[PDB]
Amino acid sequence: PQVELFVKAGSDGAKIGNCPFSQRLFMVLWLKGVTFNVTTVDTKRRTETVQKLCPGGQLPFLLYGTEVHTDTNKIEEFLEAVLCPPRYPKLAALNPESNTAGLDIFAKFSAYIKNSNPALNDNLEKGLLKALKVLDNYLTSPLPEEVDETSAEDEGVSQRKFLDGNELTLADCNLLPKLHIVQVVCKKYRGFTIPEAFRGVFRYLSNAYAREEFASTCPDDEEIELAYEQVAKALK
Repeated sequence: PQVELFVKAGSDGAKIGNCPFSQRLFMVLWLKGVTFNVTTVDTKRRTETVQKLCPGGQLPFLLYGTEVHTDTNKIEEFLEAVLCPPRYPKLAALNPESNTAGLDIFAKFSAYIKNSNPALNDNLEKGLLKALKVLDNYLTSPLPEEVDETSAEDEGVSQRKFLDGNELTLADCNLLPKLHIVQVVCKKYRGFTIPEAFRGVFRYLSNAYAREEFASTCPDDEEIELAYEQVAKALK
């Protein structure tokens, strides 16, 4: 049954553009094992096809069989619900709090990078650092799967790979595309990097990058950087 994801195109109108929602659903589908395809859309030059499939213009959108679904969160719920065991794995996190850790980082980055007031740059950076440290706290706290198993030099510290355990979940599909924008933009325009001393975050992204489901669905660094160049350059 034909699964077709429509995503926003980048600067050439062809390749995948900056959009954490595109990457998120791409990751969900890759993880599902399902046979699907991806069609980028140059929103300044829409095909007759797309115009007819999605007259409202929303992207991302999913074509599933004959039906079009919009609204990223809803496409994701739909996908989890319909592509299920035994045929396909459940991707939903086990621990509800994995679904919330790190959710505020994007909006804190947004304030940080759109700011043009030099007086507020240090505060905004701190706010960003803080939200990252809260995510780091979640990633270093043992999950229930890990109950009472310890290395003596590392007692009470989690060794899991991802948000919710050692497998990528929906929680990761949502968060990782966002964390990737944050890293890419802040490096380029703010001289800012995630402190390596957030060793929970650091291990997270290291393990994320080693996984083709993440790496391969990343827009090019340049696309992310071009997307942000108008708002990020404002700060003098």
